[PDB]
Amino acid sequence: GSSGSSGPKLCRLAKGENGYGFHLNAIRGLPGSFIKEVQKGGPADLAGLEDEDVIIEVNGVNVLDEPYEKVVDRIQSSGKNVTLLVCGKKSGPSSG
Repeated sequence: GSSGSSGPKLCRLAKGENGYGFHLNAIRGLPGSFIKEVQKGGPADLAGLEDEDVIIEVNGVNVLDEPYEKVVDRIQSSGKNVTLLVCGKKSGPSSG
């Protein structure tokens, strides 16, 4: 019948203090960057970002192959607000 399911999530960050609470970490082996050191209550968390989320794009652009210096610069230049497409890990195995 009708096809078309949802995948990733669209979150809009808002620069508040000392920049974005969350940070980036270059992982040797996988492309793009990853979210790490995301404080609870900041712009990232509020938007729904975790320390396992990855940055697929930024401002309507696939920055997967792009290095960590390129992706970061894009988020830094953006200014206060910046968009990022996250898709992948969500949370580890939990009981309750």
